[PDB]
Amino acid sequence: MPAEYRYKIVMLGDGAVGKTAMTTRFTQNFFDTDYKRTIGSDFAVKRLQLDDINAHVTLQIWDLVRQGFYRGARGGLLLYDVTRRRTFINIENWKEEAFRSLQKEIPLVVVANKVDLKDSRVVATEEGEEYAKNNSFMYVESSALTGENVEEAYANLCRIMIEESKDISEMTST
Amino acid sequence: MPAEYRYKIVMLGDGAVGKTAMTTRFTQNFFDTDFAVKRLQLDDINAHVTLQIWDLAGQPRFESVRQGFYRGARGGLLLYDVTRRRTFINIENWKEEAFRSLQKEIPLVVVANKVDLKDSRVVATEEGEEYAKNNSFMYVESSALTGENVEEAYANLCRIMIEESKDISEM
Ligand SMILES: Nc1nc2c(ncn2[C@@H]2O[C@H](COP(=O)(O)OP(=O)(O)O)[C@@H](O)[C@H]2O)c(=O)[nH]1
Ligand SMILES: Nc1nc2c(ncn2[C@@H]2O[C@H](COP(=O)(O)OP(=O)(O)O)[C@@H](O)[C@H]2O)c(=O)[nH]1
Ligand SMILES: [Mg+2]
Ligand SMILES: [Mg+2]
Repeated sequence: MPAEYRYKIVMLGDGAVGKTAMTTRFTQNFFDTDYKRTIGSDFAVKRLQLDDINAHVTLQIWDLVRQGFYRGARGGLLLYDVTRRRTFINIENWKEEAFRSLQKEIPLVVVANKVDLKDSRVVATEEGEEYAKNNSFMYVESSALTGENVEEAYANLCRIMIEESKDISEMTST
Repeated sequence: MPAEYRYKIVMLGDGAVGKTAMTTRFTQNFFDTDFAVKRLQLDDINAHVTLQIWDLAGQPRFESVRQGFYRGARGGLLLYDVTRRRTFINIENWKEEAFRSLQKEIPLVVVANKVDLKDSRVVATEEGEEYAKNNSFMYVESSALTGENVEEAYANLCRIMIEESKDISEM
């Protein structure tokens, strides 16, 4: 039987960067320009199997008060829109907000979203890689529209959170 | 006021992976087959750093909690020898000894050392990248012998520790 893990994660980033679209792509495996997100739902749920380690993860994916939004989160995706430089500048403010609300660091994966929009891209790959490296975060280029690397971003975060759970088990078992 | 930081870091990994050689290349700019202090500047952010670089003498066995060695550490380099698979298998055990001893996670940079030994290499780049990614660690391929990426490994660790210091100040 697989090992079982459960985590709440948060989607972070400025408005219109694709937080809802990425969550819909991951949980419902489609994209719709006219998707209507409803106010009557704090989070989506995904159950994910990781073959490499025979582990099953149940995720609650929260997407925008602030205190309740962050409370209990064990990880997050930190998104920007590669076509809008202001959304990239603001990822640091989102990281700081999350860490201040939780009073601890949690793992974040930096997600450069909308990479399918090649002709209007303004934030270069190397800029995002550098920001992530400076914070020891992983970096993923994604498109909710095409699906490119969307599952990969969430799976990467899941593996990090599992390794942290294991670390904590060892610390409590000395 | 100009930003000054001081960190204790640990060099981790099995015997003969190159912990001393990497530190000697970094602090003294040489390699010879026969704690340490470093001052460095991260000029991109105009940050001055003082490092105290600790490493274990000999080849000690793993301990549930290792007294003294880890106390006060804020980061480390986790080294293996790309020509010896056992040293790669053991990096997880060193990571856990540090975390058990500190009762917290600290940032580690995974360092695949001795990459100059191309014909004898047995641990592939992708294997190290995967291990690092699973823990949200950065990954560097280095050689104390040539000097390749030695400065970069320590500099990246310093920047991570600085960002964590700033996180703590914000929190
Ligand atoms: N081309 C493209 N459009 C996207 C992508 N992700 C989101 N969008 C569009 O960008 C707009 C904002 O997305 P939304 O999910 O509402 O962003 P949120 O405000 O961060 O939740 C919508 O028109 C989406 O259809 C993407 O990867 N590629
Ligand atoms: N070819 C090569 N040899 C190395 C390198 N780093 C260390 N060595 C050699 O490997 C042996 C062990 O290195 P040492 O610094 O004593 O490892 P430690 O036990 O981890 O401190 C010594 O003979 C070093 O000269 C490297 O990058 N390339
Ligand atoms: Mg939305
Ligand atoms: Mg030594």
